[PDB]
Amino acid sequence: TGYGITPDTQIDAGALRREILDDQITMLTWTNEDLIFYRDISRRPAQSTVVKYDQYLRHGNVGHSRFVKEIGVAPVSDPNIRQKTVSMKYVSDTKNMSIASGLVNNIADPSQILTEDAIAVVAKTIEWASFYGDASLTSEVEGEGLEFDGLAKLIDKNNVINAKGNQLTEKHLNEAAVRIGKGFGTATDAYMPIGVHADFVNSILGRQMQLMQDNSGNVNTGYSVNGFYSSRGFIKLHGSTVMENELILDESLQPLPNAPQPAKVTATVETKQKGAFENEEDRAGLSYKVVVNSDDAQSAPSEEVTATVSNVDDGVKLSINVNAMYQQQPQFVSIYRQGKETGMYFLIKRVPVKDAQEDGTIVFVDKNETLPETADVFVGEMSPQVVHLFELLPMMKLPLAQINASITFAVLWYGALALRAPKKWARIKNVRY
Repeated sequence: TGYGITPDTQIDAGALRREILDDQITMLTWTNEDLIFYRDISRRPAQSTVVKYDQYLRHGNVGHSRFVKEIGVAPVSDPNIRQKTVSMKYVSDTKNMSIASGLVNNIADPSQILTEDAIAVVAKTIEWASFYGDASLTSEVEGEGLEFDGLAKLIDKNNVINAKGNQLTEKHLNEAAVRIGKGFGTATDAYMPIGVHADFVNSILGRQMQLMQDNSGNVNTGYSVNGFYSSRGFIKLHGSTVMENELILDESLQPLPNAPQPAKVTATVETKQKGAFENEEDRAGLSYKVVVNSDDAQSAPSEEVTATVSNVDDGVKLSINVNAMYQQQPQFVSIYRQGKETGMYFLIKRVPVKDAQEDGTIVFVDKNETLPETADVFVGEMSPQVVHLFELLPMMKLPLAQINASITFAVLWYGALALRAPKKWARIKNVRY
C-alpha cells in the first residue's frame, strides 16, 4: 500500500498500486528436435490390415555330403520362412481447453502449446516404443496395445553382456561389430544414452598426451569422439538425451495417480530371503519397499537386491521376488514391473524387467541382470532394407465431440517397427553413466 513497495506479493491484500510483468515461455525439457532415433528411421507405408507379410530367406546345404563325383542327393534349397509383424495404434491424447481459459487473456497459448504437447508426446512415444517394450503377454494370450519392440526381439546371440557395467572399451564395440559381421552386414550407426558417449570419452580414451615443443598457455585440451571405426567404418549418432524406463520416477517424485483408476498398489513383493540355486554366487539377503501404484493398467513393485550383495560381480540374484497382485478392476493389471534397487550408491531406482503376467497366482521373478545401471547402446545398419518403420496412417489430428463445453482433441496412428534382418544389428548391455 501507500508509499514504499516490493518485494510485495501482489494479492492487493498484501500490496499497493503497481503493475506486474510477464514474459515468453522458456522450455527446459526434451524438445522435439532433441529426439533422434525417431528422426533418422526411414519410413514406408504399410497399406494393409494391421498385419503384413515379410518374406525371409535361409540358405542351402553344403558340406561333405554334396561332394562332387557324379550326382548329388536331394537338392532341397531353402527354408524360406515368412514373418508377419503386427501394426500398433498408439495415440495418447487427453487434451482440453476450457472455453473459459481459451478466451481469456493469454501467453502465446494454448492451442499452439497444446498441439506441440501432442505431436511431441506421441512422437517421443514412438522411439521409446522402439527401444524397449515387446508385446508383453497380457491378461490372456494375444498381442497388446504395445508396439512389438524394435530392440528386444533382436537379442538372440547379439547382446554382449558387460559382466559388470564397465566402460565402452572400444573392444566391445568391435565385438558387436564382428557379431553383426557374421550376419552379413556392416554396422553403420550407434545410439543412446548420452550418459555413455561421455563416459566412453572422459574415462578411457582421449588420454593421449601431446607434450611437444608446444607453446606456453593457449592450447586446447580434451577430446571429442565421433566416427569410430573398427572392422568397417561408421558414425555414432549418439547421445539421445532421453531415458524413460532407465530412471524410474519411482523416486520420491513417486505419486499415486487417482488410485481409483490406478490399479491398487501392489502387495509389497514377497521378500525373497534369497536362496542360492540359480546361477549366482552367495549373495546377501534382500529387502523390499512397498510399491508406488502406477498409471492406467500397470502396477510396479520396487526392491530387488539391497544390502550387502553388491560387491563386484557376485552376480547376485534376488531369488524369488514374488509379487502378489491383487486388484479391483480399474484396468485389470497387466505388466507388473520389478524396478530394481536404488543403485549400489546413488539412490534412484532402475528398471531390470518388465515381465508379462502369468502364474495362476503370485508372479515369480528370479533376478540378476542389468542391475542397476544405464546400459544399452545400439549399433547396427540403418538402411531402408534393415530397420524400417511401418506407418499405417501418418500422424494426424482429429477433433471430437463436445459435452462439458470443453474441447477434446487428438493426434493419431503410428504403427509398428519391423526388422527385416533380426540378426543384422546389435545391442550391448551394462555400460555405465
